[PDB]
Amino acid sequence: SIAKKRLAQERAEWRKDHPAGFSAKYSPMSDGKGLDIMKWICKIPGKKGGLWEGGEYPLTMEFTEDYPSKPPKCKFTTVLFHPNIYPSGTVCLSILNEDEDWKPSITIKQILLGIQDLLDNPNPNSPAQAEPFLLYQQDRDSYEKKVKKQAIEFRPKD
Ligand code: NA
Repeated sequence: SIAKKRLAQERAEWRKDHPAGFSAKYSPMSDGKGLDIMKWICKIPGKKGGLWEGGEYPLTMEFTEDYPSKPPKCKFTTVLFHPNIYPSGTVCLSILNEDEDWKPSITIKQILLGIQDLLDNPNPNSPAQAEPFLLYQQDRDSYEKKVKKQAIEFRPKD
């Protein structure tokens, strides 16, 4: 399997060197036996200095056997109040779109860093979630207030 060979390489390279505060692991098999290389459970820290700082945002990455020709579906497991996150949790981002900027050479680290950056830099051309898209425009101060509040709720649980 080209997909599983690449995923094992991505995981090995991730364990050797990855950005602090991030996590990217195989998710547990539903039957309890072993790990699912095709579905990763990840965590993204809010970037320092931005509205999401202090929060830890869990996300899944789902791969198919067409990986790396096909990008993973990346989904926050709790939907974030952000214009480019679908109500499903799916991240709307051009490097995650096969027909836009996805390339087989894109790494897991590049995906997670790209999503972290997206959090701080909403894209007005790709609205995916009505309420944060509208609030961002109606009153950015109020948008900031809501995001900061959510960031506190996503601080790692004590
Ligand atoms: Na949710």
